[PDB]
Amino acid sequence: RDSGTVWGALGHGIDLDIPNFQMTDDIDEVRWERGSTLVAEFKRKMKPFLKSGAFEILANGDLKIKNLTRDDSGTYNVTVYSTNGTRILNKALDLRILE
Ligand SMILES: [Ca+2]
Repeated sequence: RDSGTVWGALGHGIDLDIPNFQMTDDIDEVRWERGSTLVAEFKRKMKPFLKSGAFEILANGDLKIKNLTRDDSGTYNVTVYSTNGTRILNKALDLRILE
């Protein structure tokens, strides 16, 4: 029920902040999924998945957008997993991009 909302502008930056989360050693897999597509998935076993240069996984397991766009407007979902491969934190935020 407590997802979250954010306001941004197309063509401008924006960082998707995960509520109550800390990308520390305890965190092994941080996936940034949106709808039926991937945006940025970081796995302790290196070899992550960056949708494109338009994104950058911050040091705190955050999402750094280069230039907002239509496809960027919507609800984002983060699934944080531990080193043991278990579910840690599952969040959902609302990223509204003003055109
Ligand atoms: Ca952040």
